[PDB]
Amino acid sequence: FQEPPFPDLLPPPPPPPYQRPLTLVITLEDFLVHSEWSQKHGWRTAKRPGADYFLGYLSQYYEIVLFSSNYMMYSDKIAEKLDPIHAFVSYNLFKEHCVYKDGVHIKDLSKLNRDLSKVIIIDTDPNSYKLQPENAIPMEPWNGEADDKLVRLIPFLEYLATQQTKDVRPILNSFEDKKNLAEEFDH
Ligand SMILES: [Mg+2]
Repeated sequence: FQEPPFPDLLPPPPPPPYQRPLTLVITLEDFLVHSEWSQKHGWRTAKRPGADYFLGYLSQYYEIVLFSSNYMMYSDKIAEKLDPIHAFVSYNLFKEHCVYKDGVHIKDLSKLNRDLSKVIIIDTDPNSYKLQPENAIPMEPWNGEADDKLVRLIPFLEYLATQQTKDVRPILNSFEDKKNLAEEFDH
């Protein structure tokens, strides 16, 4: 284990040519997986349609940080079905790494030791990015039904990485509602 200082959560990015143009921070529950209890089956957990492709494909443009909103043991339990694909994640973070202020657990992007102009967070609770909403792409919580909402995020995210932009924050502010970002991306 080689890791961060003072008291930044991530070690420094590798130098070019290995550095990715951008850092993508994503949450775990109600985004990649969904867990539920029924009488017929146990506690079962499901992986979203396209999760494997999503992580594998975007890893070529992004340093992918899986920042769970859950404590680590619970996170590990419901993330089990992500095992064969999990190696494409660069770093793992958990609720233990959030900051507590105003009765809210916040993923404070400034503690990531990353240039904030080069960082995107996708999450299902706006409080998780309460300190840096200008970096955020909101998603409504996944309830377990098959969809392709995940994969449809890719063309815009792929666009950002292959377009030399020196800041990602003014571009997200150029949408007048980020909840329809994927299709608003259609001219
Ligand atoms: Mg799948």
